[PDB]
Amino acid sequence: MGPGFDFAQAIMKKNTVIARTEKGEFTMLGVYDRVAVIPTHASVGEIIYINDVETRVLDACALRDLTDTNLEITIVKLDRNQKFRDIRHFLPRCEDDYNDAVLSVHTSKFPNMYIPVGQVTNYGFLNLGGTPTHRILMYNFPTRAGQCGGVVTTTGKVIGIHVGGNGAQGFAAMLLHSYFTD
Ligand SMILES: CCn1cnc2ccccc21
Repeated sequence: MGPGFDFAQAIMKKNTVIARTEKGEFTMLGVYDRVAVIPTHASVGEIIYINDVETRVLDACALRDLTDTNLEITIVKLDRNQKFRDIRHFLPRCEDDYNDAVLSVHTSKFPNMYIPVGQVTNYGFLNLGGTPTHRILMYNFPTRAGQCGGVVTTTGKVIGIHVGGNGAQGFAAMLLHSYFTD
């Protein structure tokens, strides 16, 4: 509907796949080469379904900060025959607050979904499902089951992936450029 939705659509149309694990279907952001991200609660194993195709997982790393606190991001390298467009130049270098973000989801349940979530706070610590978690972004939108893995964007920046909610607020794990240095 406007330039925020334009950037979000451009990311969804080229840099997402539908990932399926034993814990559900997730929006999955491809970052570069065969490297993608998903929430750690997806419990990625040795095999994952990508757009309903059986795909070997070459590597999976559940990230934690240097305090050994959960970040809720898992970086997955996929045994796929095709590379993602490299979007690492759209990743923030530092922790930050943002204005006027969009949360975008693409699954069997929620195809072509875009949500203007407004202001995003650097919330920091969250007890996420009983797990102490750091680097959490917060937005005041009542997000629902099915939106985990959704991409959080502003114009020109890919800032996080949706990992949970409390019925009134939604929470995303930050994406930082330093997670994807090769
Ligand atoms: C409570 C707002 N909300 C959140 N996720 C949705 C999906 C469909 C319709 C409404 C939705």
